Amino acid sequence: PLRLGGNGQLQYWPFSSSDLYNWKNNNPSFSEDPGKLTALIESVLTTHQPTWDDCQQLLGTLLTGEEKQRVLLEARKAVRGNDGRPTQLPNEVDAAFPLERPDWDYTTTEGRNHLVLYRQLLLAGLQNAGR
Amino acid sequence: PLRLLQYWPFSSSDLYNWKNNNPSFSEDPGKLTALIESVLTTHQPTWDDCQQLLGTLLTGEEKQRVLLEARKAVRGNDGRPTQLPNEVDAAFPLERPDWDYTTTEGRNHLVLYRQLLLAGLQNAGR
Amino acid sequence: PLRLGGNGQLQYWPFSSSDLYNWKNNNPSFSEDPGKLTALIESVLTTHQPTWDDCQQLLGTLLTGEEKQRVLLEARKAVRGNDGRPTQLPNEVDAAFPLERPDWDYTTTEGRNHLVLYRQLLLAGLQNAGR
Amino acid sequence: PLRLGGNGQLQYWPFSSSDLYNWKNNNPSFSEDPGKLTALIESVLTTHQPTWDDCQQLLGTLLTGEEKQRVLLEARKAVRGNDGRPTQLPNEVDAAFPLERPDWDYTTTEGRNHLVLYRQLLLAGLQNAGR
Amino acid sequence: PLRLGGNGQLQYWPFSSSDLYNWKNNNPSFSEDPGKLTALIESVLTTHQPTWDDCQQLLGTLLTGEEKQRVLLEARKAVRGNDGRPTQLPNEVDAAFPLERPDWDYTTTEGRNHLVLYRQLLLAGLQNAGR
Amino acid sequence: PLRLGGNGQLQYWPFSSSDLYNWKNNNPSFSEDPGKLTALIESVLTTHQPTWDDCQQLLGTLLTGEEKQRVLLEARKAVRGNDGRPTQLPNEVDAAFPLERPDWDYTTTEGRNHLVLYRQLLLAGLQNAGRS
Repeated sequence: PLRLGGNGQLQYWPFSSSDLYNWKNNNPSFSEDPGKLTALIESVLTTHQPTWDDCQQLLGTLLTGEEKQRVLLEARKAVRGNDGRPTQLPNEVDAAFPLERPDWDYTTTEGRNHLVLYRQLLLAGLQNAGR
Repeated sequence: PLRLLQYWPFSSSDLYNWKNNNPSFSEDPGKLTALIESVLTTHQPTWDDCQQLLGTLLTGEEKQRVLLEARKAVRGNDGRPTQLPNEVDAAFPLERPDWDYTTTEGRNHLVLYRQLLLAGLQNAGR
Repeated sequence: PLRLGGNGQLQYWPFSSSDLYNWKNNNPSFSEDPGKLTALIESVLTTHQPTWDDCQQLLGTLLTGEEKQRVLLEARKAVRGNDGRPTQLPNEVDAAFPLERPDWDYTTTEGRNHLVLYRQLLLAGLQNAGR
Repeated sequence: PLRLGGNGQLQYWPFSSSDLYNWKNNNPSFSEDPGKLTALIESVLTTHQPTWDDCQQLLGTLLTGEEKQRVLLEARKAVRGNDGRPTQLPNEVDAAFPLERPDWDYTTTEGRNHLVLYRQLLLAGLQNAGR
Repeated sequence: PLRLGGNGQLQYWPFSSSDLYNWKNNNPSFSEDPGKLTALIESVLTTHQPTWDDCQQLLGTLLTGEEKQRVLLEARKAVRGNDGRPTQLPNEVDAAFPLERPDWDYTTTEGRNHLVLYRQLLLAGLQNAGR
Repeated sequence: PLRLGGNGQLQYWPFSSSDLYNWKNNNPSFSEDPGKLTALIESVLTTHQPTWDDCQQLLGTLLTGEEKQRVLLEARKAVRGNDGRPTQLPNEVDAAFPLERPDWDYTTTEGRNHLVLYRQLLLAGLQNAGRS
């Protein structure tokens, strides 16, 4: 998670495991009730302001391996180009929703915006994967 | 949660203890209502915090009623009731507002949001 | 709860839900044996230095609404006039022990003193409803 | 508890109920075997640097009322005067081991000395009541 | 664990035993499903930025003795020279993946770089011991 | 435990009982498998930078008094004098490995070094108590 510390600089702290496992146990799977976990992951995408890595923990914990692969397939299928329009160009798809840890520096506008896009794209991945 | 002015998300232990230690809102709306009401003051929740409070302690049916009721308690600046759609949406949005908790305008928007949500919890346990 | 920080300014933090239910689960109900939960609350009224709102949660969690109602009544019964006598003067009973949230400012002399009196009064109320 | 804050001033924070209840639940009762809770209390008295209130909380949670009174009586019996001898002068007994909340001030030397003394006596108390 | 502190220097805090035991209990062992613990350790290695000692705790808790020595062997079989190629030169292997506490200072490029490298080699180890 | 706060100076916080009871319940006793608990204690010794008191709590919680006795003798049995050699001169043994709470200020240099030393002897003690 990211938040402001008592100096107005963003500050990282990892998820506590308690929260992640609570979230798991107190909800049905993704397949039995996909909009339950989606509602939750979605709220958390804002409240906890998670990084790329934070998202991998969220996803890895709350989803089965192939629940997760669908989610990413779909997040990636939803990428848009500069032009506002869909793109499936491999390099733009990877730049918006990379599968391997990117180098987004969360203290710059570029990294923060990349993160904003990432979560939006993840969310759309969960929504599409569900329906 | 907010406190003096700093943000921190709810602990999930706290949201599930609250669920586990009370009955459903339908069995006993005055229970969860007194809890939420209090948490509205003590944890100074943001719109998203409110979403997790409601989403965790209410079934979808109940949340939707509560929300419907909060929205039909909305009032203009003269104190009189209103359902002009942009008046409602400004006071109790269903989608994420851009309220800034460091200012007057956002702080006020949040105090109003909590009041209405409570209005909505009261009127939906009847 | 209230306390001075790592650099000293009297600050606020909510009760942790764990503390409120641990207190509930390790003692008998108020009725069963009132001395336990009175002895407990007494302590917490000092170590945690609760706000008015903190006290509501405290009583809401540990007491049945019936019991709470008794206690609020006795806390009111115990309010004294400048003359040191019982006073049921409706406004007198409410300056000292408001049933509805007062805007006592904890960062100032009158608030902190209202707080003090509230807790004494509350403790008075707990014992009395035990007697 | 008390500890050395960043500003170099001692800083108060309440016990966590999970600490106290864990202490109770992982040890036999004082009457059933007094070394165990004595050794625990003795340690906690230094690591957590408890105020007078905190000790009330400790002793309250971990001992029955009738074990507490035995321990508090023994602690008083262990009071000593400026001449190194027992003293049962009540003003002397009550200055070293009060039964009613004192206003020792942990930010000052003499408050700090009183707290050191109180803690030593409380131990003496627990030790002799066990023997 | 380490993270960027309010002062702009890194800052250390040890693992909560809850995170480690929760990580143990909500997964298959390394042998049952080596890829599931690997994905977890890999993530934690980024999110928690563990020191050398941290990893010793991570590994000790999450793996048997057998599994740990296999991972430690492979981690050491993946060390590279200053030319980018494999090396079995003891001084180079030890320097990159020591079996005993180094003194890497994370307040310097030299120490941070050794932490990055050590983590990378540990991951390579898990992945290779796992296959 | 001791660590630097994000303000940057060496601050104290007590062990939480959860870690202590979790360390106890997820390992065997010292007598059944002294390696596991020694490995844990050794680790915690560096990660938690325990004060002298922290150590007593640590040892007391995880070891029987009998075990703790053994460990403390062996630790004392391993003190070294200022030349770098085994000393059993009682003033030197009590300076390095005090059986009674010593007057060590973790915000001072000599305080910190006394701890570093104390912890190393403590480990020698667990190890050596271990073997037997």
